[PDB]
Amino acid sequence: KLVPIAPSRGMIFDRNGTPLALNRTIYQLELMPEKIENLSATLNALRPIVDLTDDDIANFEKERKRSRRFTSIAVKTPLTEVQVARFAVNQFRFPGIEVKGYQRRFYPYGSALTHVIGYVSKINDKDVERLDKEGILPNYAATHDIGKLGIERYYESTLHGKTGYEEVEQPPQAGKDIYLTLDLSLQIYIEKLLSGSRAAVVVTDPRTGGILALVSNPSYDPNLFVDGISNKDYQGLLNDTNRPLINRATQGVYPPASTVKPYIAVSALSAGVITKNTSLFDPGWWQLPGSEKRYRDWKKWGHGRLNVTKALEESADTFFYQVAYDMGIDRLSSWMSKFGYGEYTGIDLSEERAGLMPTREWKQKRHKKPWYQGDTIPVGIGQGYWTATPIQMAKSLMTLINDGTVKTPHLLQSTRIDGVLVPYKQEDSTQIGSINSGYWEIAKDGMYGVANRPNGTGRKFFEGTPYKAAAKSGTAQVLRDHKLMVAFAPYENPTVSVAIILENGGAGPAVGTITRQILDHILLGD
Repeated sequence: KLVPIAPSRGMIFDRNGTPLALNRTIYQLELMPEKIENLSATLNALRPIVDLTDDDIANFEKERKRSRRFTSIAVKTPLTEVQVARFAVNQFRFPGIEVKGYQRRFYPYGSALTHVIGYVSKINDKDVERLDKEGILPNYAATHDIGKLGIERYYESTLHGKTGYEEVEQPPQAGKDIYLTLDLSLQIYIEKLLSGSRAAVVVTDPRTGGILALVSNPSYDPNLFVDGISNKDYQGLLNDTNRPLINRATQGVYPPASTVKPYIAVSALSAGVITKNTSLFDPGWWQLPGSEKRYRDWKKWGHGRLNVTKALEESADTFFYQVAYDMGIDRLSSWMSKFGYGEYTGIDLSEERAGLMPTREWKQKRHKKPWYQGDTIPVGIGQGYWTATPIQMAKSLMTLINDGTVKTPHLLQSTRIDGVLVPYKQEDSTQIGSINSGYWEIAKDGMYGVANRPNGTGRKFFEGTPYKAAAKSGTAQVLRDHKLMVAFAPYENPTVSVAIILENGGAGPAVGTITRQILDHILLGD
């Protein structure tokens, strides 16, 4: 005959070389109930040999009715080699009962990497038709599991390798091995700090775009989906009010609020709607000209005299209401698109929403209405129809740090192709405005102020800092208000950028506190 050989799945490692997705061999005891008589007696006989439980027989008896009749049914899963050996010596005693060996994926950190690594799951009747259409079902002839989430799904083609055939040999080519940019230790640390909180955190290296940590809380056990997830437990996750199936980092859609002020600053400067010198007096409110409609600042009696730099430090709203009015939605929108708002970040994950960067054209298409001046003003403080993902908020900061030199956030560090490591190569080569505009530095300076200067909104969190951190807080609403912060350190030569958001305030610890702990942990070597 000419039956097929399963190719072993490529491994996934972090920066260090720590295995994150392994191929383990799983043994189980099987039998075709047709070839067995006194089944109940035979099951009783196996109790002492492989430690067969009443739960093992229950799952068996029930799974035999659901399963097509006259077929080998798992008697006990899994078996330890101890239990396998204990049976092997009694093979003679039990004919029509044998030990089958299967290659299964194993995630040895589970909850820690659920959303980033994802999982492989049992190929069901829908997945077989999917693979037929594409015309590579032949290559999955022997493969029981497929990637359905995160890296496992995104990098399936790479991880799967070439199927083998044997006339009874053409050996199979193993899947190529994946080295990620992710730091396993940092990921666990962040998750520790985030315990109790429904939150998202992206840590990136602004020089590469490589993601050092990507955390959505709460998580789930990726293992369940490997062992063909139980419909009962699946609906248990779908009904959890903390929706842990959502990748908040990439699918969490939030008003970016405070955090957009630096990117609007650069945009207003670059359009000449303001300059370093441009000044304005804030009584604590701003009037839409001609109307009586007053938009308030967070400070009731205002920040007084404001330029960009003071307005960033103190997160003044009045300043940016004015900027938004003068810019107008058309080119305020166009500028924020250049920073990636409304757009897919290009991250190597399939689970991603694009949020909304509002537009005239969008409001006519969507709501069949024109754009009112009152719609432009809240966009000024990132609270309009404006929604963004943490990964988008992470990508725009990296673009600011790199002076409009856009870097694609990504988890792939390198692939082992024929024993050699070929590294990730960024396709994107986009440049925003001019590299030496100086406007970038004005914005970054303002963020230096938020952290370090005595009028900064988050000076309290960055006291006693050997390094100089630049940061920018935000507060969004919908139940409580979401708490945002983006930050980057060493200020002189940034080596780490952070995006963090705690849904509805989080679980107590301040986002600024957690950003400090994370920045210390990385730069001080804990």
